[PDB]
Amino acid sequence: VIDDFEKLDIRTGTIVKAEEFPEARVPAIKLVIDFGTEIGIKQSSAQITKRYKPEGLINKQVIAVVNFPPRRIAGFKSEVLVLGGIPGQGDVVLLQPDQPVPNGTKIG
Amino acid sequence: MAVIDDFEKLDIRTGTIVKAEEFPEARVPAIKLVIDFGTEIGIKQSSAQITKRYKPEGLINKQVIAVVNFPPRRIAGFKSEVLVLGGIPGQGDVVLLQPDQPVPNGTKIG
Repeated sequence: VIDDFEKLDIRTGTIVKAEEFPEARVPAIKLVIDFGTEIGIKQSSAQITKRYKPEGLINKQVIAVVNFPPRRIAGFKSEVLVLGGIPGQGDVVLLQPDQPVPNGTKIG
Repeated sequence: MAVIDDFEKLDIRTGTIVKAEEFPEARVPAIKLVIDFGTEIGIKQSSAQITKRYKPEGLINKQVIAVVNFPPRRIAGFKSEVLVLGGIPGQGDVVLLQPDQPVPNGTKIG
């Protein structure tokens, strides 16, 4: 199962913009995330409306799989899969590092 | 695509550190962890290379994130049954992942 894990590119990023996605059928927040200079500035549509509001996400470090294939949600290109614990259906508790790390830090 | 299927093979969960001990005997210094992953998975052991930033007394009751279906690895006489995840910002350095809010032990990551 090591090689399954090593194929993934799991990285830290900081949210720099967040917006409710009212055009979407399933409630979501559009995220712009700084993954540092090399991975770059990336987008994500995240179903995190239960616990979070846009203003409270700005400047938050998050953990994402950055080598997933992208997917367009009602016009919006979602490039990165932001990870969370799922305590219940439609519930997400975002993962974070327990203290600040540089954007684009590799998870292992 | 293959990357999706590889991720879907992983069983990533939250658990609480209930025991912690310094592990200087390991090839790279480590801390031995005993983690409660809830009723189904139960109690699991892990060795983590986290001596730079953490001390055992400060790890007790901490929620961590681990791949629980990682096969066991054996380090200096000690059976590490799960892979505890952290950011690796530098040589020898680890920053532990955590949920940003408390969740039940065994909560699945996705």
